[PDB]
Amino acid sequence: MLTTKSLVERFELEMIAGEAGLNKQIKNTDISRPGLEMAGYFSHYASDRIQLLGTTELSFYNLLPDEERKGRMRKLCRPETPAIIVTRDLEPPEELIEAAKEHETPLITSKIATTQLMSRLTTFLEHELARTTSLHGVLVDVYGVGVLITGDSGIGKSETALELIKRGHRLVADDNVEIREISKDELIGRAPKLIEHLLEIRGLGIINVMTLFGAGSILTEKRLRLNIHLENEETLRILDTEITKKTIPVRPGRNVAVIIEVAAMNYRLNIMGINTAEEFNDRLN
Amino acid sequence: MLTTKSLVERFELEMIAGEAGLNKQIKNTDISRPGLEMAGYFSHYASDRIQLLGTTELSFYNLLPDEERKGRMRKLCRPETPAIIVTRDLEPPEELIEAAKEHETPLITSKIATTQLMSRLTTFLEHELARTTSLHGVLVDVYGVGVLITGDSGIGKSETALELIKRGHRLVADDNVEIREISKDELIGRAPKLIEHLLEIRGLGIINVMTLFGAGSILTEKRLRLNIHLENEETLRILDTEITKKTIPVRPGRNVAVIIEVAAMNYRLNIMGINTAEEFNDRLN
Amino acid sequence: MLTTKSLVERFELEMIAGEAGLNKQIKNTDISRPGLEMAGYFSHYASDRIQLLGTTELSFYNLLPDEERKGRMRKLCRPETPAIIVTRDLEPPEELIEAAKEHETPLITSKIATTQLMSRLTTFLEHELARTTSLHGVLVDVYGVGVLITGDSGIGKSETALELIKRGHRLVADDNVEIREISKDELIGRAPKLIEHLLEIRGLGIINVMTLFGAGSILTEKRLRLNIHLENEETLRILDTEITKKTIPVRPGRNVAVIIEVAAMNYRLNIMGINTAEEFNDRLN
Repeated sequence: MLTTKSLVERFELEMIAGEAGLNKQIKNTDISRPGLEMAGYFSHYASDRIQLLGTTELSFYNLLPDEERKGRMRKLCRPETPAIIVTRDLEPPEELIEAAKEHETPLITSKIATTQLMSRLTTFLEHELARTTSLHGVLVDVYGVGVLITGDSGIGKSETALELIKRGHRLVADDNVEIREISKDELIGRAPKLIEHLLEIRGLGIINVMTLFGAGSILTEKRLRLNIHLENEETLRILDTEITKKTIPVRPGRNVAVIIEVAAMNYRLNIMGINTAEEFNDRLN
Repeated sequence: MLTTKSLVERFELEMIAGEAGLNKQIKNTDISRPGLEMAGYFSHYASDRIQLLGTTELSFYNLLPDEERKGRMRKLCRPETPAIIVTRDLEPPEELIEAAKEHETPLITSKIATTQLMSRLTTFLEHELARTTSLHGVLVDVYGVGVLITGDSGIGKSETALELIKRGHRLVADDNVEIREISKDELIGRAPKLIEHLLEIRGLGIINVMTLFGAGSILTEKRLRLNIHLENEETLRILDTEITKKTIPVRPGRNVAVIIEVAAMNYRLNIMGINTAEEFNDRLN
Repeated sequence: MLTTKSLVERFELEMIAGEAGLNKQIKNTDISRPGLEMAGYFSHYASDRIQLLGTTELSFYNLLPDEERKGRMRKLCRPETPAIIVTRDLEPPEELIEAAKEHETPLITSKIATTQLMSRLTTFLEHELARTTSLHGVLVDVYGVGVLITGDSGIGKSETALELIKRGHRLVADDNVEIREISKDELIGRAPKLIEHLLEIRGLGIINVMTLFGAGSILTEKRLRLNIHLENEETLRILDTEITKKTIPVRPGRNVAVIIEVAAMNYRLNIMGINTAEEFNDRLN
């Protein structure tokens, strides 16, 4: 499971005490700012979240009489609390360091503004606790657009991806695609480490695009944005997010790769708010 | 209908008199030089044509005695006569200006040589009185050759045109093509103003080539020269003119766009008088 | 048949005597260095081969007493012997010149080292006595790889070759290919002089690639290395040599020309000792 040790490693956080508590789990992405706790109000809710002590919390705490503040830092270090981070380069109170050691609660110092750090921490947490799955298809980057090509076996997915590569686009994954929903509506795809840089074509066998075309033809990971479904305003649902989908009929008399290129171009255009299907719908009136 | 007003507007002709006659119709493209009329010989034939008075006509007229010339300019201004143009920057006779006002015959002065003006006027007239029709297919400019792509629905006409556009060629019209036979064997095609710059592709929908590819990918009008008929020394007759036609079978294992490009190249070559089908026919002997 | 006259012409060899013997046949590619003959030992074996007299032979011959050497040069000039070449710019013995004239044995002087000349002569001989045949298919040079495209009629061989030409590759022969096995595992292909530079495409007819695309699109001859068999570690046997073969299925949804390009690239890679099918076979373990 995800533990504070992973957090400290990703951001190279400065540990001050509570090293024995680095094996504590971080169950959610939510973050807590225990201001009310500084005033003596404690509760179970949010106790298992990372706690951030910034100017708001410490400016109040430091105005407390010693007899009133007594035990509040200790009560903050509950067993389930994965970490307490003193932000804005503030000095952690001696009582807190003491409590962190006694209760083995990871205590960290950060020089970052509280709000900014909170955003960075939660983003990492969402990335780590990302729902994951795998999909059959080919992931390619076309004009900066992550395109997932799907369709029945033999339809020409890998052959079309090869032509796209030949045309200057990048391969991310062939056959199987590992997908991670690292945040709301953000799907990141990558090839299994085993078939990285590989593309298999009936008749030719397995080829290495990196070896054949160089570094400019590959990309380790890419956010999915467009599903091109090859077949003999729709969408494709993957996990909890839906991405634009275009179903292109395959028949002689056309270059599927070109269609995909234009679909990616049209997509970026639509993203800018420009939609030709509407432009004409109005021109008709 | 076509009236003298349209003529004066197109060439910004200098009107001297007969403004009330600008609503007179110009029925044909033929032009008249009334020399015999200067000698007193009048007839119905050609009276409804634009009349040009150049050096030949006026040098004779100006040698006439006043009593003999009397009424000849008036008899020139017949009701059906749409316009009288004094060319070569010559001075229109007072009698002519007078007659033009009395009979409301548009009187124009031009500084151009009679023969040259005649050619320019008739060319405009043929353009205006051009026979017109519409055709299903896609018109593209490939290596300067106006190519009309035809073939059954779904064969891949628009998809192939899109690939040609992607390859640097220009789109003139998708789906419907307005054709004008502006002169003998000269067919000009253009897209209906409604679908200008548009191309529709099954699966993607309607796209704007101008927005997607820029100005270098479009062309307002183009003379048709080659018909590429996609199918699962021939010609295609359109109105009163026949254009070269090549029937290309569509099947996997080939890039139709490339075939079209070569067909256009071969066409220009044939135009230069070079024909490979003959070159080999001789090499065989 | 192959005669000494052809040999002298190809290398512009310096004839010293025996012109009347230039019509003698050169039956094999083997070459003889008659050292033992200098010592008086003669035999039928190798007598019908070109004979080379270098330092080894002449340094021994010149040490012989006149009575012992008598007749040895004459016995060297057997009727079937097509030619005797004195290499290393050595002086042919008077007795040899005399014998060559008497027996009409072509006598040549060469300034080249014996071993080097032997290699050059035999190479020419193998080229000349090359087994020959003709094959249906299209020969193109793709990234320096001689690719023979085969497959049933209508599959798209010539159309695919045309696309390859359009993509910068070179045409060697369309329809029929003249093959010459000029040495072990070395097959050279060329188009019949009659259809040189020509390519025929259904619908367009016969075109001249040289006229249409210029000199950079043609190649007179090319060694075959890869067979791409279009179909709706294998090899293709031609004469006595086998060349790598890849069978590519043709179906919509793919650009066959691109597949061929990658196959040629993969081939050069495999030649360098790099095989991706193995790279992955190991990565799986």
